[PDB]
Amino acid sequence: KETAAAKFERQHMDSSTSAASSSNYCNQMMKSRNLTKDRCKPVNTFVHESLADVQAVCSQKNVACKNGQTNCYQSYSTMSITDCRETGSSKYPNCAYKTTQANKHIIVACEGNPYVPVHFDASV
Repeated sequence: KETAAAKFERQHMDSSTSAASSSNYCNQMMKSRNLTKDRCKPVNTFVHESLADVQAVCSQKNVACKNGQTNCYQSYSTMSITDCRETGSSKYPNCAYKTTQANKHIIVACEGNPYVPVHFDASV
C-alpha cells in the first residue's frame, strides 16, 4: 500500500505551480489528487515548493505536533502555500473548496530513513 511519505507528496506537494492561479485551484487539485474520491476531505494544504526544500524541513526546527508527537518540524523560511477548505455548499460527490493563497512557514511530521515528511500539521 501507499507509503506515508508518498501519501504526503500526493496530498500536499505541488511543485508544478508557483501559487494557486484561480479560485478553482482547490476544486481541481482536491479532485485530481483523489482527495474527494471517497468523501470530501474537509481541509488540505498544498505547498508550491520543490520536493527537496520541503523534505529538508525534517532537519529544521523541531516542535511538537498538534497531537503531541515530538517528530514535527517548522520550516525556517516561509513557503508559498494554498489553503483549501470546504465551502458551505460542498456536498459529496460535488466537493467544493475555498482557495486561499498564502506565504507561511510549514510544520510537518517526519519519519523513516531517509527521514522525510509523512504528515502536514500546520501553516504558521
